[PDB]
Amino acid sequence: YFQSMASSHLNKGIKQVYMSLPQGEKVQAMYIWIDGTGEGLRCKTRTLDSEPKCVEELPEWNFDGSSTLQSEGSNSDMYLVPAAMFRDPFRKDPNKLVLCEVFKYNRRPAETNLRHTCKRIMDMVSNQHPWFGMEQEYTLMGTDGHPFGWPSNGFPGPQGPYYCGVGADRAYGRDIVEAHYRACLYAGVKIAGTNAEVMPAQWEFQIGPCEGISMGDHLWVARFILHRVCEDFGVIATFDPKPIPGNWNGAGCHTNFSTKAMREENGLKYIEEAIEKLSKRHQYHIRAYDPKGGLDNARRLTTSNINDFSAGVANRSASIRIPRTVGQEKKGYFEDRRPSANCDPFSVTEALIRTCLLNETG
Amino acid sequence: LYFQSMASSHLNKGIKQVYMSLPQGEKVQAMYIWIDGTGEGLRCKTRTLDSEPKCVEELPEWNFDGSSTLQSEGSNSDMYLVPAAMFRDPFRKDPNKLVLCEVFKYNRRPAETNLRHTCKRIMDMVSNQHPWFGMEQEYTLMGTDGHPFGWPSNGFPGPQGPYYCGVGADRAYGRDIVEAHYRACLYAGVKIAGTNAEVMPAQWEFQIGPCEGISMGDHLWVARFILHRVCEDFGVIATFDPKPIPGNWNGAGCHTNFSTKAMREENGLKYIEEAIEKLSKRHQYHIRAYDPKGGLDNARRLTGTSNINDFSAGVANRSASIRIPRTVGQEKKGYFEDRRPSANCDPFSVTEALIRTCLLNETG
Amino acid sequence: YFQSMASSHLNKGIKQVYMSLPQGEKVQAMYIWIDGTGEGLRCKTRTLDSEPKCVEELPEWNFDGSSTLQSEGSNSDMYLVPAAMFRDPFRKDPNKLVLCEVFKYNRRPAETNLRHTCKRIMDMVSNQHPWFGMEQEYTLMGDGHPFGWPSNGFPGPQGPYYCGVGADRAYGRDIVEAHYRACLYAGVKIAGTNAEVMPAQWEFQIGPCEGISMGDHLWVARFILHRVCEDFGVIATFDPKPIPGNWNGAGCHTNFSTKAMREENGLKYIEEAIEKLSKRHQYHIRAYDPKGGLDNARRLTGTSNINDFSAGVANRSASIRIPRTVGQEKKGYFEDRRPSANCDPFSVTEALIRTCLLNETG
Amino acid sequence: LYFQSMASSHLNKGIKQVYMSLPQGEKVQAMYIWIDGTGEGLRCKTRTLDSEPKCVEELPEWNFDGSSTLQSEGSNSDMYLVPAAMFRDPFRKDPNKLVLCEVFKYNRRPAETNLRHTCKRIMDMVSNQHPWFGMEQEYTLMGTDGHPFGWPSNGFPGPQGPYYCGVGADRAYGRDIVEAHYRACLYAGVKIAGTNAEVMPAQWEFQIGPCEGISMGDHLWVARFILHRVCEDFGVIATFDPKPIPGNWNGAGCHTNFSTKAMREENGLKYIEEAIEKLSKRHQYHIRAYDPKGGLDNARRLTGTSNINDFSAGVANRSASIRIPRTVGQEKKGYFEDRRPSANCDPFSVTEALIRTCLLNETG
Amino acid sequence: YFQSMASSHLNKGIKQVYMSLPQGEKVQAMYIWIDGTGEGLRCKTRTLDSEPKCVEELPEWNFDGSSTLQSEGSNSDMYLVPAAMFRDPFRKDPNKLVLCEVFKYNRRPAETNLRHTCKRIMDMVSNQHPWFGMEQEYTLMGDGHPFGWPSNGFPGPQGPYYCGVGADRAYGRDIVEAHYRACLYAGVKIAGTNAEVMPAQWEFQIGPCEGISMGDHLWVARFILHRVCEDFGVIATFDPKPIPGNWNGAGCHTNFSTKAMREENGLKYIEEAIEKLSKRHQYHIRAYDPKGGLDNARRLTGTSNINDFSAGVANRSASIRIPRTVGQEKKGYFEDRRPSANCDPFSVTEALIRTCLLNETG
Ligand SMILES: Nc1ncnc2c1ncn2[C@@H]1O[C@H](COP(=O)(O)OP(=O)(O)O)[C@@H](O)[C@H]1O
Ligand SMILES: Nc1ncnc2c1ncn2[C@@H]1O[C@H](COP(=O)(O)OP(=O)(O)O)[C@@H](O)[C@H]1O
Ligand SMILES: Nc1ncnc2c1ncn2[C@@H]1O[C@H](COP(=O)(O)OP(=O)(O)O)[C@@H](O)[C@H]1O
Ligand SMILES: Nc1ncnc2c1ncn2[C@@H]1O[C@H](COP(=O)(O)OP(=O)(O)O)[C@@H](O)[C@H]1O
Ligand SMILES: Nc1ncnc2c1ncn2[C@@H]1O[C@H](COP(=O)(O)OP(=O)(O)O)[C@@H](O)[C@H]1O
Ligand SMILES: [Cl-]
Ligand SMILES: [Cl-]
Ligand SMILES: [Cl-]
Ligand SMILES: [Cl-]
Ligand SMILES: [Cl-]
Ligand SMILES: [Mn+2]
Ligand SMILES: [Mn+2]
Ligand SMILES: [Mn+2]
Ligand SMILES: [Mn+2]
Ligand SMILES: [Mn+2]
Ligand SMILES: [Mn+2]
Ligand SMILES: [Mn+2]
Ligand SMILES: [Mn+2]
Ligand SMILES: [Mn+2]
Ligand SMILES: [Mn+2]
Ligand SMILES: [Mn+2]
Ligand SMILES: [Mn+2]
Ligand SMILES: [Mn+2]
Ligand SMILES: [Mn+2]
Ligand SMILES: [Mn+2]
Ligand SMILES: [Mn+2]
Ligand SMILES: [Mn+2]
Ligand SMILES: [Mn+2]
Ligand SMILES: [Mn+2]
Ligand SMILES: [Mn+2]
Repeated sequence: YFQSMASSHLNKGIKQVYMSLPQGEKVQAMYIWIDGTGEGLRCKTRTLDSEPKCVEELPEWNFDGSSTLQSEGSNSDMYLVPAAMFRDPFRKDPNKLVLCEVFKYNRRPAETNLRHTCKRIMDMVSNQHPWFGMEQEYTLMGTDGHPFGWPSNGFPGPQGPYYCGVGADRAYGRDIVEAHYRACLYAGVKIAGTNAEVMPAQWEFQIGPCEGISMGDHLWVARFILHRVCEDFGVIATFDPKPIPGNWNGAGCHTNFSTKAMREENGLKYIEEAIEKLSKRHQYHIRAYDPKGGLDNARRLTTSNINDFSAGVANRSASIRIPRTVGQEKKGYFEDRRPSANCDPFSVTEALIRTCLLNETG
Repeated sequence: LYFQSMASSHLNKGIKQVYMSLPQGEKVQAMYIWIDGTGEGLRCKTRTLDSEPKCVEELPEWNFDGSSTLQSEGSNSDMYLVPAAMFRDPFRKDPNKLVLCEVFKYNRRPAETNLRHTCKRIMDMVSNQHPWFGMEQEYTLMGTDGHPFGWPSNGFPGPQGPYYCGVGADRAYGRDIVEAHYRACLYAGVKIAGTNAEVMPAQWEFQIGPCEGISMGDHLWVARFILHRVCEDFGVIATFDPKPIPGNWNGAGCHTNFSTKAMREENGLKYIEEAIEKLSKRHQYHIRAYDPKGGLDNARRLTGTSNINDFSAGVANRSASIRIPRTVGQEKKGYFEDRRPSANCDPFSVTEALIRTCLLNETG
Repeated sequence: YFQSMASSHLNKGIKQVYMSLPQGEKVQAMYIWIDGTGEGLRCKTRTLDSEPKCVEELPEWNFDGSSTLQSEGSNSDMYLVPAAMFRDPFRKDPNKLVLCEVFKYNRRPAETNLRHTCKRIMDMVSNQHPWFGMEQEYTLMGDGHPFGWPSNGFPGPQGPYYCGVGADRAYGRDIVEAHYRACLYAGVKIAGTNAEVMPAQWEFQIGPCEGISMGDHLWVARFILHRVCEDFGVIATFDPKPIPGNWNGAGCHTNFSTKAMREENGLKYIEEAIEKLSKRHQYHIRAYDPKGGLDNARRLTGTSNINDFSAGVANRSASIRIPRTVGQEKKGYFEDRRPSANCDPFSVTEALIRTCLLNETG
Repeated sequence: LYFQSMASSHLNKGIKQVYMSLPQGEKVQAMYIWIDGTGEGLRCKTRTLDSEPKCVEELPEWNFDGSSTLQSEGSNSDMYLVPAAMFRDPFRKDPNKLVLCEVFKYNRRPAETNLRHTCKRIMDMVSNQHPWFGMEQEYTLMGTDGHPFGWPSNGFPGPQGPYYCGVGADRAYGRDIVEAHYRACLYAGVKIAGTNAEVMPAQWEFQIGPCEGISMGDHLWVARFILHRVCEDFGVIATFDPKPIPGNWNGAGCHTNFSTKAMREENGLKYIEEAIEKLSKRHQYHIRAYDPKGGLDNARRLTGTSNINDFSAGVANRSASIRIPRTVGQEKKGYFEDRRPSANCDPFSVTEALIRTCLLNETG
Repeated sequence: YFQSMASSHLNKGIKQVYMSLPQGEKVQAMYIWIDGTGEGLRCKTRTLDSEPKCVEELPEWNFDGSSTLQSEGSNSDMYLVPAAMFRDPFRKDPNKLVLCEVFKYNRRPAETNLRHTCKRIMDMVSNQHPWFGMEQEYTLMGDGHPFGWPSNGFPGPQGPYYCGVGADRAYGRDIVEAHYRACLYAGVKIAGTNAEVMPAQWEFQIGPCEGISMGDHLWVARFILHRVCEDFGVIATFDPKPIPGNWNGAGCHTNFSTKAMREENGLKYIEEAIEKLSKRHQYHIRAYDPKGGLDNARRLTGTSNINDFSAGVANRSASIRIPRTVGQEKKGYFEDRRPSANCDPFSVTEALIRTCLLNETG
């Protein structure tokens, strides 16, 4: 598969003229789901008679699973169940985005529905109020399948000046980042921040703190919003953990994590206990942390090493880093730096709970 | 060697504007800004706040990865950001903020390129004398091929003469950047005093001032950030190099105007002339404070518009190290102009040197 | 010197977003003056604490005369004294444009400050209320070939372009429309516009303006035109003969009346003024361009020929024309058709007063 | 105003070469060349002959339309062409010929721009003194937009210095024209003595000489024709304007070297110095003979590389009106150099003036 | 100074038609000399009545030294004395190329005439028959970025380009092939070629050349390279470090033997010569580029470091290398790896003789 240039050269002002027409009483709801790859998002739209006040008043829907690698033509309809509702930043109020769970012909969860089991697990431990903060790293890619703004058939200068950089020779693609940030605020996604990363054309947004199942919900809708923003601009966002081989930064999805007890005074005690637990389960977490069970991360994890578990205060080379502020106040949260940028947050967050809170072993 | 990238400037800017039009809701963006391991480069990142801060004191401390800015090691990387000065964000609009910070190491001591820490102390020592500064930031707009903006491909425009304070498609190159920057600075609350085209084509200038004490450095550094961010939108680069094009093409400085309460009062020329006398004994100390390479950058500029090895002063003399403007000479009160600072100086280093020499009576 | 392409290829939509930010309580004042060439306009901007209500509230300023061929680097400061204030059409209310007179280090007028003596002369005859109306002709230039002309060649022969309409007749009307509106917003007394005979050649009229204000309004109208052309990436030339041969030249025809010429039977005093003009032709030719005649020498071939004085009613071939309506009604004004398009209006208007009203000879 | 046309240079030149390869048979082409009503422009046309002429005397008279060259009226238009000098045609190859002609009016008197007629008579008057001339034709290669060939679009290259006798993609602009012209002139039988790059980028030079008497003008004019025809194939223009680019860019001349039998014999410097003395009394007459506008063209060049109003001479002095080359000074025999002639002079006018002043002892 | 595009877009087929015309009996001689920079080559052409059979039949000539920074306009003539003649590869038989020595108005050598003293030194040791072999490294440049490199960026890291083959490794071989053939036709003693480590970087070797002929052949080989590059519209740079950082620098390594070093057990005299070299390192660094060391200072970081002298067998990190074969066979030559690519060979070869054979000190 290749990028297609034609759409980005369409006249965008014409579109804005149409989008300015007042739409009347009817409401658009764009249903969003995960396909048979476990990585690709799909969407379509229905008109509703009036504005829903919450996710619960959205009707069930369905799609053709024989066109998403999930079912067979002769018995095709698959189920969509509203999970999380947001305001649509592409169409504006009263219009909605709806992230859904997918079920089979028999009402059984689809194989790539990882939210179903994750929600049960989060319910088991809600008394401990688990909070997550995920740092989505990504690379903008241009037309030729080469990173956005890089020289054709070539490389820019060595890494160094791009991290948190400003100027036409440092920051590539800030228009995407700015529009995504604002789109997430309007939607009601819990976007905590942004920065430029170390590889040129590589960028980052943070989603959090989100309690339990809302983590995966917010991150998946944030990813959807990014791809749709990028589409408008004609560029591609990749969550590949090592888009360019060699001495060019990979992309992760660092997962920050705390429990009520970790956040309370001297909760550093419970942080260290959780890290201890994680230290005995490194390979299980590696298999949960990218969609190919570790094969994607093997291209990135030279930052920490893929075979080795480590932990330390302010150590950006360790598997797990305790932020310096957390080490100082003796409470807060810790950072798992192992998740690949293309991980599924429902898989990552469930594994943390199972290892750290439900004391599963193996 | 780093080149610019053309791609970002060819993105559809009307698309960005439609997204920037969405009402953002109750949350507020704060972009923290700081100086990196080179002492010249600016860095930034953004967090979301619960509500609008009413003053810099309400903003939280933060941190960053110093191993990615040439400031710390990867295994012990977190470095501190402590808010110093807050402005309105002209790129995102109210309720959003820009936050210039100081940088501190893992052990809470100031980073090597944190020159505001000692400068603020010095300004506190002399606050009763109310030191005011005005700085004239000269710069050159550069294109995409490392060649000045608007210049012929692989060549030169006509000789210097018509471009200074010039008007027209064949005189003024890049006024769009200038106009946008002036308005971005007024919206932000940066104390922008004025603008002009300079003598080299594609070279411009803005003045920041009069700023009391430590606010000079603050306002200057935020003004430079704004300029980099404006040029970024347009796909051009601003260089503060003191001699971007060798030969008979104008260099770039950061002329620093200065007065105390006593120099501003009637007959304060007496105190202006005393301060200039102290400066004449410390030429070389000021040259080492007046660019990031200790004089090496200015050596390409200060040829004879003063020579780098000779100290001079005179009324209305744009060839001297120090100029007394004619109006100050006539009125027998005001300020004087140090024309020595390189365009790429750090205002914290320049302001502090002037105070140490002229007011704290240091020698050597 | 050549035009630079690049600024016209900057994204003008970006600038407009920045200019839409509310500026607050500070005010920009752009000071404008004439340089050592006597034809070049220079400008720069200062921030003010509040909005001035008339010109006399604005402060004196100064500039580097060593960068404008007016003084030496070692003693470089030159004075700017505000003379006339307008509203700024480029930055809007409350921002101002301010035409200044230039003075030397010793407070004496600069060589190219012709306003100083002109104002004194206008004051000596205030009771006769001289009004002036000036017709500024100019050509829009691209590469410096006229704007819209074939690359390395020529459009069809003159005939259809005068007051013309259509893609094949009117070259550059965008400029003309923007300029007209900018002048109305500024408070410049713009009286009308038209397309002239040479393709890419256009005209605006400033007037009727009393005494010293003619020079002020016309100089500010010229600055407005250069700045408007700048935005569009084109150049305006007031050269009297930009293209040699059988292509129209460019004048600044100067219409002139006193209170007496305007009252009933004022034609008597018009004819009396033209009679005084007939004896002083070479004096006026030397006043009527910055090279003392050598510029007009390229235009005044036949149009009147440079060394020959003539007057007639409705005669567009004469040095002086009395318009048909003025002849019919026996009152009004007459037209001096001799001034080059690059004349200084201070110089032209002073010469008319000295000859026609102060009865000077030699 | 006339511009060049780009279309002809984009035609497929390999196609032309295939046709030019056909053996042409027994018939011969003769291209007649003459000077038009401006005194500067060359014109040509071609006839077919029955066989190859062995000398210019075997070529027939011809004629043309003088109403189309600014020389005669449409109702009585035929004008005469009388062969003066024959060369081999380097554009069509042997057996084909180039024929420089004199122009004569309907009444068989010489055209107003026929300056060879009187010049030939003068040369006959002094043939016993064997006047030899060598002329240094300077010229500038111009592009397609009236701007010098290779120069940046709407701009200037780096300052003069490296381009004189220069080598490299960033020094030598247009050497293809030069190399082709040199070979075209040798094939033709034009007495080409040498070439060099000049001080302005895109400016070159060739020498024609030593030519006795009237052959100087002949060989020079045919060399210029060859140069125009070569540049035409390549799509560039050669200008003989004495100052194509105003300011600190080199002008173009046609330095005229000159000797008689007596100046060439041992101790002939004595006769060189006598001739230079006669020239010093007639500076203004020679300036009026030395460009087609009587001095007006050279006024843009001769600024001070001699001033137009002052006569000077010196050994090895490239700032003087007349230079005695060092080798001539040393050897006490040879020639001297008149550096005054404009690149656009007519060699018939220059050579004749030198003879009239130096040998026929005319005054005024 | 910038390259000019236009000449490379001229129709080169047109030129070849003209160069195919039989020239007749006259002969072109192109005289070549070194200018006031000590690095720039200058040339011009005279017609001769017949073909010279050796250099001594060619006449003296002269040039304008005021246009080459060697003399003043009012006394401008400088002498050219033919030194070495070659066949002209650009114009063919019977046409010649002629390297000259330059002299002042008073017959004394020009400041940048280093051949004069070098020849005298070579004559003092003719019986020892010094041979030299020089390895000229250079980079092909476009806009001045290296030729074939990405616009505003960088090719992949060094490794595959050395002695490389393929569109993705060898940049500019057309030049190298044409140059090699032109040198063989000329009679220049070209010994070989290769692609070097930096992409667009190449090398030719001239030698073994006895005494003064080394400087002559290498200077003529450099002129041939500049003229060949000119045809192709590219530029050759002998700068020692054209691209900063981790991109190969450029030397002119100088191999050196006397008759004694070449006979059996000559290694003894090699080692003896290197010993004399070890005491005079700074002398040679000052001889070994035109800025007396300041150019080599950009290259001699580590390659040897500028202030440190070292020698070893097969050591490409040393100042002096004794090749492996020379060590094995106990006879031959040694390599001085210190000379910058922009050295004057007259200067280098003279220094070797003075130090190693005339036993000079200080
Ligand atoms: N108590 C907490 N529990 C879980 N996550 C948290 C907590 N406090 C903050 N976070 C989240 O941690 C994340 C930190 O991301 P970031 O600022 O990129 O840190 P760094 O770059 O230092 O790793 C943010 O998403 C934030 O919302
Ligand atoms: N009393 C003062 N002390 C310090 N600075 C001052 C004082 N008065 C004015 N200034 C500042 O001096 C600067 C003058 O800059 P500019 O107008 O570029 O002057 P010039 O170009 O004539 O050197 C402005 O920033 C202004 O705010
Ligand atoms: N009484 C008057 N005194 C001076 N100028 C006048 C008077 N009445 C009109 N004018 C001016 O004369 C000018 C006429 O210009 P225009 O319409 O171009 O005339 P035309 O093209 O017929 O010569 C206008 O500027 C107008 O304001
Ligand atoms: N005895 C002579 N009489 C006339 N001309 C001569 C004589 N000897 C040489 N010449 C000519 O003088 C010209 C010298 O031109 P050139 O080499 O450009 O000299 P420079 O550039 O030093 O002025 C050549 O045309 C040459 O043929
Ligand atoms: N006896 C010798 N004396 C001087 N130079 C020699 C001798 N033998 C060979 N050479 C020269 O030494 C040079 C070796 O260059 P090259 O093949 O590039 O070597 P390397 O790449 O191994 O250093 C060639 O110019 C060759 O002619
Ligand atoms: Cl849809
Ligand atoms: Cl950010
Ligand atoms: Cl301004
Ligand atoms: Cl023909
Ligand atoms: Cl040549
Ligand atoms: Mn982060
Ligand atoms: Mn990150
Ligand atoms: Mn990182
Ligand atoms: Mn992190
Ligand atoms: Mn200033
Ligand atoms: Mn300035
Ligand atoms: Mn200045
Ligand atoms: Mn200043
Ligand atoms: Mn009119
Ligand atoms: Mn008109
Ligand atoms: Mn008209
Ligand atoms: Mn009129
Ligand atoms: Mn010459
Ligand atoms: Mn010459
Ligand atoms: Mn010359
Ligand atoms: Mn000459
Ligand atoms: Mn080698
Ligand atoms: Mn090598
Ligand atoms: Mn090597
Ligand atoms: Mn080697």
